[PDB]
Amino acid sequence: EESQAFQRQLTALIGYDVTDVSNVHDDELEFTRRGLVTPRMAEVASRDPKLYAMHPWVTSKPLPEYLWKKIANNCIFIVIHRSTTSQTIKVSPDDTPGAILQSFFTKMDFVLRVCGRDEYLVGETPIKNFQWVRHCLKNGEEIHVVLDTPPDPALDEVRKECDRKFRVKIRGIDIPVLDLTVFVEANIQHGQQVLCQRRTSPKPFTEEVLWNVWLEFSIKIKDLPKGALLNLQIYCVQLLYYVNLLLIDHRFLLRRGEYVLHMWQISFNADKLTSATNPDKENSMSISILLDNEMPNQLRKQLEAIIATDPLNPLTAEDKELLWHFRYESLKHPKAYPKLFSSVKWGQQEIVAKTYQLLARREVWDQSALDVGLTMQLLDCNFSDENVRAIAVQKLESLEDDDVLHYLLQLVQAVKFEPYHDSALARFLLKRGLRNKRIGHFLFWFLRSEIAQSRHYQQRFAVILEAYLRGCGTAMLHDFTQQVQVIEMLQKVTLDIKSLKYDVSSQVISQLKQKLENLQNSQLPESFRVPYDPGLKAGALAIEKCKVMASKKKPLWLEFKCADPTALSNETIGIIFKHGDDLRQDMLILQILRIMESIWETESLDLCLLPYGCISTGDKIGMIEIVKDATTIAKIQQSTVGNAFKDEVLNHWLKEKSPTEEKFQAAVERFVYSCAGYCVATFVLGIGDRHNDNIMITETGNLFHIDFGHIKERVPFVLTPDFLFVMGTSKTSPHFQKFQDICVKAYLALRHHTNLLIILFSMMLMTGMTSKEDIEYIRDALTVGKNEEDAKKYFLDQIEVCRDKGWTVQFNWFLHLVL
Ligand SMILES: Cc1cc2ncnn2cc1Nc1ncc2c(n1)n(C1CCOCC1)c(=O)n2C
Repeated sequence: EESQAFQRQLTALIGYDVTDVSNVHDDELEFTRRGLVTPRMAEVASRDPKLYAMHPWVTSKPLPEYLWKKIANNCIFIVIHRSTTSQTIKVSPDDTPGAILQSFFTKMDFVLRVCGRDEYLVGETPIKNFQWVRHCLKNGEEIHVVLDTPPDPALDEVRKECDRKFRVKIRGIDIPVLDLTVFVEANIQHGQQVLCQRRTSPKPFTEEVLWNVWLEFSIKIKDLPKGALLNLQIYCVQLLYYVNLLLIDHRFLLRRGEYVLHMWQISFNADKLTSATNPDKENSMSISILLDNEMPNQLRKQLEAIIATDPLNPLTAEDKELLWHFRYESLKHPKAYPKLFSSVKWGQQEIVAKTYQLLARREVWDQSALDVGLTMQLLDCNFSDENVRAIAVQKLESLEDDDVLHYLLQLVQAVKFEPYHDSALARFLLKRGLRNKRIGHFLFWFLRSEIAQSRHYQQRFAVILEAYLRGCGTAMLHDFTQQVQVIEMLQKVTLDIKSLKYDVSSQVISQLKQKLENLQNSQLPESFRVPYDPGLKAGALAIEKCKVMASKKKPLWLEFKCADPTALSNETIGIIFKHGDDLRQDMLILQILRIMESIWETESLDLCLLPYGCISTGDKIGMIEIVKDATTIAKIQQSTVGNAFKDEVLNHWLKEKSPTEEKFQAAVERFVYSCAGYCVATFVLGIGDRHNDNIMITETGNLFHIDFGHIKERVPFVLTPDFLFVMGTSKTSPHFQKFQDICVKAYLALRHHTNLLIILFSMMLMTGMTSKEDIEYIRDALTVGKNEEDAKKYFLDQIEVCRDKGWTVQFNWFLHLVL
C-alpha cells in the first residue's frame, strides 16, 4: 500500500516506470532488479555513516608545482567563522582537520564546513589533499570555514525490505503504413564481429510480408558464445529497420520459442546494439521469428610493433594470427590485451575455452599499475565477453573517488556496450555511487538524462537508477525530489516561451515574469541543490534579474538567491535553461576537457580551462551554468564596431575591466594560458573552427569555449589578431613565445596519453554523436607514429595557419550566421 506509493515516487524520480512489462519478451530486467538487491544492501551496510553524511571530497594526488609556488613559508591561512566572530589561523599543509579543530580549542566535537556550501573538511586527510583547499589556492582565494554541528547520519535512512547447426525461422514482417522489394538479413554478432550471416529472398514490400523460411546458419549450437546477438535487419539497397535478440539469455539458457519484436527505424552507433525492443507498437515495423533447437627475434619485433600501435589501428588477419599463436608472450604485456582479445575467434568453443584458460594466468595484468585508457578499451563495443569485460571493471575498483568523478560520464555511457543489463560495470557504478554522495548525485543525473531521451537504453538505465535510489538514503531522496520538481517546472516554462524573428519583445519578457511569479508562490520548494554543482543550494528566484535571451533558441536566464546564509557574499546563482541544443554532447566535451586538465596537472601545468556546469535533463533540453563577469568575444567586437573586426578591442576591454595594473597583468597572463589551453583541446577534439560568438572571456582574462551542440575555408582553432594583440603581436613577443611554449608542452603532454584520448573520443562518438572517418580524426590530430620533434613542429605550423588566415574564417562565419 505504502510500498506502492514509494514506487510512484521512484517512477517520478527516474522518469520511467520499472514495473512496466509491456515492452519485454523475457524477465531479464526483473531478474536484474532482483540481482542488484545484494550489491545495494552490501554497500549500504559497508559505508561509514559519518563519512557518507559529510561526503569529504579528497585527492591522494601530489599537490602540483604551480600551487606549491602559491604557498609561502609552508603556511596556509584559514578563516574560521562562528555567528559574528571570525579569526585567521596559520595552518601547515600537512595538518588534519581533526588537529586544526584542537587549535580552535586551545587558542580559544564540532565540524569545519565551507562557508555557504554543503562541503565539509573532515577525516584523516591533510588539508592540502582537500579539493576545495586546492580550488581556493588555484584562484587565489581565502579559505572561509564555519564551525558547526556534523549532520545526522539518521537522515540517510534506507527503507527496510550438441553438434546441431543453429537455425532461425523468419515468419514475416509488418508495417501499418509504409513498388520496391524488401529482404530480411540475419546476423550472429559477437562484439561487432559477425560470426555468421544469412539472408531471405526479396519479396515485394507491402504492409505485411510473409516468408515462413528456416534460415540455417554455418555456426553450430555449441559454438555460440555467451553474449552473442541475433541481429535482424530490413533492407529495401538501404537499411530501414533493425532489432536485436540475445541467443543465450541471462540464465545461460539458449533462447527458444516464438518472438514478435518491434524494430527500430533509421535516421557506428551504440543504439544499434541494444537488446531492447521499440516501445512504439502502433507505428513501428515488427518481425515474427521462431526458435526451437621461445619466440624468434624478428617476430617479437613485429609483435611489439603491433602492441605499440594506437587502439584504432586495425589488425590484419596476419596480425591476429600472430597475437593468438604467441598469446602467452602477449599476456606479459597489459597494453596488448585489447588486441589479443580482438584476435580471438569467439565463434569457436575450443578457442574461447583456451581464452578463459589464458585469463586464469592474469599475473601481469593484476599486478600492473592501473591504466584507465587500457581499461576503457576493454569496455567498448568490441568486447562482448563478460569475463574479458570483468577484468577491466576489476582494474577500475582501485580508482579513488576523485578519479571516478573524472570518468563517471564515460563509464555510465559504457554501460550501453554491455550485452546484459546486470553487469560487473553496472554493479561498479552502483557500488561507487552508494559509497559517495557526490558520485551518487552525478550518477543520478547521468542516468536520468539517458532514461529521459533514450528509448534504446531507458529500461536498462531505469533498473540501475531504481537500484541506486533504493539505497541512497532519505536525505538524498528528499534532495532529488526537490531538484526534479524544480527542473520539471522550469522545463515547461522553457518550452512554453520558445513557442511564443529573433527580437525579444515586451509581451514575451512580461509572460516569463508572470509564469515565474506564479511558480514562486505555488509548489516550488524553498531551496534545492544545483544539479551541476551539488555543493550549492539555490533558493528563491530573483524574478527581477530573470530574462529570455535574444538568441535563435530563446533560452531562459534564471537567477536564484543562495539558500545558505553562511555565504560570505550576496552573489546570486545563475542558471540557463535551454531547449534546442543536444546538451549530452556538451556534457561529453566538458568531461573530456576536465580529463585534459587532470593530464596537464600530472606535468605541473595549469592551462586555466573553464569547464562550466552543464546538465542534460531531457530531449534537446537542460541547464547551463551562468559564468559570472563573463562575455562573448563578439559582444566585445559589437560594443566598439557593431558588425569587421579591430585587433586593439580585446586588450582595451581587459584594461577598462581591470581596477589596478597589478590585476591587469594577471588578466593578460591568464588569457595567454587559457587561450593556449583551448587551442590545444579544441584542436585534438576537432571542434576548433568556431565563431567568436561561441567563445567567451571573464573580466579576469579567462577565455573559454561554449555551446558544443552539433559540430570551404577552415582553421585548426581560433587564434585571431585581437588575441595576438593581448600577447603584443601584430612578429613575436615574450608573451607569444610563452604562448607557443605552453601550447607545445600541453600538446606533447596530451600525446603522452594518446591511447586514452583516442578511446574517450571513439566512445564519445558512439554514445553521444558516427562513421570510421569521424573517429580517425583524433589519430591525425595527435600525430600517431610521429616523434616529439616532428610533432612539435606540426602544432607550431597549425598556429602559423591561424596567423596566415587572420579574420578570413571569422568573417566567413559571420556571413554564414546571417544566411
Ligand atoms: C558558460 C556558458 C556556456 C553556454 N553554452 C550555451 N549557452 N551558454 C551559456 C553559458 N553561460 C553564460 N554565462 C554568462 C553569460 C552568458 N552565458 N552569455 C551568453 C548567453 C548566450 O550565448 C552567448 C553567451 C552572456 O551574455 N553572459 C553574460
